[PDB]
Amino acid sequence: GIDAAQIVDEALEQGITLFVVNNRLQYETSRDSIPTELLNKWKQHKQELIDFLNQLDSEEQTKGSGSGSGSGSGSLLKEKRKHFQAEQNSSQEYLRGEI
Repeated sequence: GIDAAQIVDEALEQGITLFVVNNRLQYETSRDSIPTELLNKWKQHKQELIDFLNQLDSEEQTKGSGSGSGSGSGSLLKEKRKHFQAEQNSSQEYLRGEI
């Protein structure tokens, strides 16, 4: 089939950072976008990564991915408030997704 470690290896060489977080696969990178080459396979083998990587996170019982996803519940009011008062562009080209 395919090894999760191999799919992740390809991500890092492409400059994309994906791993299992909260039982889901997610990617992050600000370069050009995501090359369909790996992306096409990622969605197609999403479960393969979540299944193997889930195990990998448990083998270490530490480290691995963890940050982000802090807030989730929300509405446009979040945007409307920063529209009223804010500063900086704060990472204006970061494209992310969930495999």
